Amino acid sequence: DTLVCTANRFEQPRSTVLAPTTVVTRQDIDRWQSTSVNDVLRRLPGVDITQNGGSGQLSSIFIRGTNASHVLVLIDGVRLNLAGVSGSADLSQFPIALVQRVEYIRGPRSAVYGSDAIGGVVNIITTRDEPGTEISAGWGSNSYQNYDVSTQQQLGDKTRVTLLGDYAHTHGGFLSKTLYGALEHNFTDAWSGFVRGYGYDNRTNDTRKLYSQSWDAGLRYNGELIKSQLITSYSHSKDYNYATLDEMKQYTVQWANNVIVGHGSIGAGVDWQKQTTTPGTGYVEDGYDQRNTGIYLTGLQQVGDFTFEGAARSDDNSQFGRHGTWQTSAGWEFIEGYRFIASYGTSYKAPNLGQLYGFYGNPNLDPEKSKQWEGAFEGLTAGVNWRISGYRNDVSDLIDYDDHTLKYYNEGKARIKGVEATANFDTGPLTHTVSYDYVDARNAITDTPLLRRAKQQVKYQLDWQLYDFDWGITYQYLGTRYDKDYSSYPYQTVKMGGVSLWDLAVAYPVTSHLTVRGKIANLFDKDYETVYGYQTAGREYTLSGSYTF
Ligand SMILES: CCCCCCCCOCCOCCOCCOCCO
Ligand SMILES: CCCCCCCCOCCOCCOCCOCCO
Ligand SMILES: CCCCCCCCOCCOCCOCCOCCO
Ligand SMILES: CCCCCCCCOCCOCCOCCOCCO
Ligand SMILES: CCCCCCCCOCCOCCOCCOCCO
Ligand SMILES: CCCCCCCCOCCOCCOCCOCCO
Ligand SMILES: CCCCCCCCOCCOCCOCCOCCO
Ligand SMILES: *SCC1=CC(C)(C)N(O)C1(C)C
Ligand SMILES: [Mg+2]
Ligand SMILES: [Mg+2]
Ligand SMILES: [Mg+2]
Ligand SMILES: [Mg+2]
Repeated sequence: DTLVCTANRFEQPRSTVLAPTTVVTRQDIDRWQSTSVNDVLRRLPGVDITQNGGSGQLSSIFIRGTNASHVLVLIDGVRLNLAGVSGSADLSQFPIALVQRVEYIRGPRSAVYGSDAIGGVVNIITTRDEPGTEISAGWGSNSYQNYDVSTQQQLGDKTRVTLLGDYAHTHGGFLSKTLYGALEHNFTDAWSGFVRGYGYDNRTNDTRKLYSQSWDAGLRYNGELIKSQLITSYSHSKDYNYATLDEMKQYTVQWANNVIVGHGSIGAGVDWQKQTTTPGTGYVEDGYDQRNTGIYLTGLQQVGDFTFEGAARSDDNSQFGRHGTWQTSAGWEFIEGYRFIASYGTSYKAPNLGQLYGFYGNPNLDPEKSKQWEGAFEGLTAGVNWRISGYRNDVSDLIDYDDHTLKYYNEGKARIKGVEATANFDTGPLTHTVSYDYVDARNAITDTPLLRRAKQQVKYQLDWQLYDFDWGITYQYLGTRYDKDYSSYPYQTVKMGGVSLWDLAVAYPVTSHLTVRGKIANLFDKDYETVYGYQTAGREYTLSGSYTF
């Protein structure tokens, strides 16, 4: 419903963000009965998730054809820690119980957040405003079991505590336990503070043990015209496979300001980040200490039928030095309800620890660089909200291994051309939400398709209510995809064919406190893989409930 904060770090109406923008709320996730973050994300425009099996296995996110490491995943506005040792976001381990909102903005945004924000940004928000206590649970195929307790209460005027415990367990598997607490205090009606803690202990079967904890603390000012935020953040994760141990601590501090001016806004902040890893983390001998500080400017202005939006950033990285990025967007509502939008942006990706200092390291690498153009038409027609975008993304200085000298070097190039189309509309009691993605992602030097990516995807959601039963059908076509066959050397490129997949979900309020839900995932039990060799789930049944007071 209308607001985002992820585009410039502060609240604005979505109609005011010129980049394509998806919002997923807790209500959606409960209806969809998602038992992981991937299942939430896989439903959205330009998202191509591949996974080495069912839930908990290593996964990669390809937003609009870009590399796994070319999406910025934020947790409550701060770069996901799990992402820091390898330089590529993998959310298979992150607990769905913590996801209260997802804001997903496509197109570049390094001009606000710095490194990784190339294909787009996915911000997972863990805060809810929803007082009262809840107990939920579920049971499903592969002996899935879930138990969950949460409460949000007032501790008098001005203060609130939120607490959550979640236990999720499956067999052949993947066990996950999660604890979250938060305190929110309002000093005046304009001034706020918060302290927020959470941690999860996961186990995945070769046997993996991931633990992570995050602590965030901040001050906010929310005036009639001025807005300010000061947030400090600390993450500690530890990742065992067995005796290999990857450990990282990530510290972040960021001060941002924004003022309403005219019909629009101007903003600015400063951003600092430190990452220390343990000796032997990322198959690198020594422990490292990496630092980054960035300063940026945002702006938004509406003049008559035109909207202009922009951001500009400079980052100083302890390893590669200085890199600047920028982006600008103009939109023209040429007739009421219809709008052309043109965007241009630059973005980048920092080298990772392995590329820099691993056995094959090159300590002098520069960032990977993206330039993107996009053009869109959006409209409201006869009750249909729609949008169609075409984009071009030239990526250069890709960090590639050279076999001859056994070192990483900047040299590869990629060209992505894509089309995004979306629509939502109702027909009597039925709500339809539909998207189509075309992605022609290639190596620009050799002109061959990049690997692991569906060239086409079609995604359709159908929701309705009949007798207090709330039903959701979800359909997805996963198009043809090229991959390597690793069972035989030299590794040949294989073609994986298109697949249709259907899910069926329902919910019923037994009483005003008690809702029961059931789901059949992959209803037609289709055999398929998103990584060659790795078998996905098959038809699965889940059954759950929630008791509120
Ligand atoms: C390739 C050319 C690069 C040129 C960069 C120019 C930067 C823009 O300068 C003009 C800024 O003017 C608009 C300011 O926006 C702030 C919004 O508030 C203004 C209220 O109407
Ligand atoms: C006082 C300037 C505040 C905004 C600067 C951030 C945007 C930097 O890139 C913009 C350069 O491209 C041309 C911009 O012209 C249109 C105005 O940009 C929208 C901000 O109102
Ligand atoms: C606040 C808005 C900032 C927008 C600025 C974007 C415009 C960038 O234009 C200059 C790009 O840099 C050119 C570098 O110089 C040419 C490279 O060749 C020199 C050899 O070292
Ligand atoms: C108030 C913060 C505004 C600072 C952000 C501006 C950075 C935008 O950089 C755009 C990239 O421009 C390319 C050229 O940058 C190279 C630096 O040149 C320095 C000496 O020429
Ligand atoms: C790719 C962008 C193309 C957008 C095409 C839209 C062109 C004009 O849109 C329709 C103009 O409005 C007519 C709407 O239908 C008649 C309703 O008239 C008002 C009701 O009294
Ligand atoms: C203005 C909205 C974009 C329209 C997209 C669909 C129309 C296709 O028209 C011709 C396509 O030309 C072939 C190239 O297709 C992929 C290009 O994607 C856009 C990047 O340049
Ligand atoms: C879609 C092209 C014509 C103008 C926009 C119509 C509204 C689109 O919304 C529905 C999107 O549904 C998927 C349609 O897929 C066909 C369009 O693909 C463009 C291929 O170049
Ligand atoms: S979208 C920015 C955002 C994330 C969260 C920390 C939940 N917030 O307080 C803001 C609005 C800074
Ligand atoms: Mg077990
Ligand atoms: Mg058991
Ligand atoms: Mg250099
Ligand atoms: Mg009652």
